[PDB]
Amino acid sequence: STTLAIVRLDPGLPLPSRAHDGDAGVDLYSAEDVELAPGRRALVRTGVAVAVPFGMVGLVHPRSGLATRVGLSIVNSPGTIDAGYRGEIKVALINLDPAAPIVVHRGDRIAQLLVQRVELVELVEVSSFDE
Amino acid sequence: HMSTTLAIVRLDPGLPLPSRAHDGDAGVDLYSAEDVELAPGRRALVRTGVAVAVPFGMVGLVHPRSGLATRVGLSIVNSPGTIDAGYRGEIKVALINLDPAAPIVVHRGDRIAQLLVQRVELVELVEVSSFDEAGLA
Amino acid sequence: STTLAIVRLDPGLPLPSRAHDGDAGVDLYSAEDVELAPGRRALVRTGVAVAVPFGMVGLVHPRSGLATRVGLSIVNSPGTIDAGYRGEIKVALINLDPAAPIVVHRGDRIAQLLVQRVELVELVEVSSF
Ligand SMILES: O=c1ccn([C@H]2CC(O)[C@@H](COP(=O)(O)OP(=O)(O)OP(=O)(O)O)O2)c(=O)[nH]1
Ligand SMILES: O=c1ccn([C@H]2CC(O)[C@@H](COP(=O)(O)OP(=O)(O)OP(=O)(O)O)O2)c(=O)[nH]1
Ligand SMILES: O=c1ccn([C@H]2CC(O)[C@@H](COP(=O)(O)OP(=O)(O)OP(=O)(O)O)O2)c(=O)[nH]1
Ligand SMILES: [Cr+3]
Ligand SMILES: [Cr+3]
Ligand SMILES: [Cr+3]
Repeated sequence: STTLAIVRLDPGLPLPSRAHDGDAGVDLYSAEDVELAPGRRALVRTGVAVAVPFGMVGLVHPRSGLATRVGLSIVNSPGTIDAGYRGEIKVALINLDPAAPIVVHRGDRIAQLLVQRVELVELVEVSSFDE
Repeated sequence: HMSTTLAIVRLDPGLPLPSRAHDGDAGVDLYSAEDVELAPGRRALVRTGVAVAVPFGMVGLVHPRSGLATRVGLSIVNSPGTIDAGYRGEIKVALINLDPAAPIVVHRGDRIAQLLVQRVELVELVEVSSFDEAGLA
Repeated sequence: STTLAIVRLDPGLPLPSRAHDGDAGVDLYSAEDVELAPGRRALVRTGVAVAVPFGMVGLVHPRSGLATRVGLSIVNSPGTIDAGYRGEIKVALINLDPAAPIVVHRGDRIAQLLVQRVELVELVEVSSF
């Protein structure tokens, strides 16, 4: 029941929002219009930056509707947004369809952002495991 | 440690009930209610014959099965599939054959993916003019 | 503060480490050299095995740099490391670029590992919703 500081690098876009209570993420908009040819990819700017709390992590997930209907996916899915990252959030989209192209319009919801805690583990090297 | 329960409805009473192979196993395997064949590069939305009630504050995640991933190149377009807490519909998996030549034959009753459940920070967005001005440089 | 036991099966690679305080994961290296032609995949060794605490889960995430740059992805992303597992972590790399083959050399960072709690939920069958 955390707050996430967000800066709208592109004031021309709506502020990402949680569709329904409980909804895992908030949809991210595309700041640009782009066409992905079958098999081709693209790094798309979302017009936003966020400040994920220390001990937490941002996760860029693909939208299931578009995923099925047009084969639109994310190459590095899940996208990993570190707590210290202050740059702009970009989504590496890819058209996984075999023959049809994917049209992306400035203003479309091209991904969803989730926020979860993360175990900042201290790795301790051992000679072997206990059995 | 001691968690909660997850209410599950077998929409298709012909498939087994998903379960946790081992105690510490992150998730439970989901079965395919249908027979499907994925030609190379082709995809499909396959039904799992189940619906769930992910508790408020938690999310359901649909991950691929490493085995089939390596052996035949089976993947899931929207991995990780996000199952929202308020969703009460049937879980479906967007299976895709990432292999270059060999089709992939899916049989009703096969384990096609696994489902994990985690808590999820239901963050409240707070727009700020800039990180510097907000003291977040 | 949670600690993660880890064995460098291949003593010739650096121990995986967290780039910055706050960074979600730690980059896992490649223990071998591999070239993936377009559309081709390969299960790569990392030269390490870990011991995910009971109640937690490991997760293998692709690195965004290479994904955008050369189209390098992970077939089963996110890779699930169960608490029970004690074998070598292997990554299922795949070349999603149309024409350019991908070259990986021993010592490269091919993936990042995350650890998170997981709800070991108890399934209960019910009649309806
Ligand atoms: O592997 C999946 C992913 C999603 N769903 C369902 C359940 C759920 O929460 C809803 C929507 O998924 P999502 O929010 O990812 O995709 P969307 O394209 O953004 O659609 P929606 O507009 O309904 O939010 O779709 C599944 O059955 N299986
Ligand atoms: O979909 C994404 C993925 C990552 N990032 C940013 C935020 C963040 O945490 C940082 C690095 O992501 P990552 O660790 O995946 O890529 P990398 O290639 O491993 O590089 P690095 O950690 O070296 O900066 O890059 C995005 O804006 N969008
Ligand atoms: O990116 C990955 C994913 C899995 N593994 C290993 C570790 C681990 O837990 C085991 C396989 O568990 P998993 O649920 O992924 O595979 P499965 O296909 O569902 O099969 P099962 O539990 O029968 O093995 O494989 C990796 O090394 N890398
Ligand atoms: Cr939604
Ligand atoms: Cr398993
Ligand atoms: Cr990093």
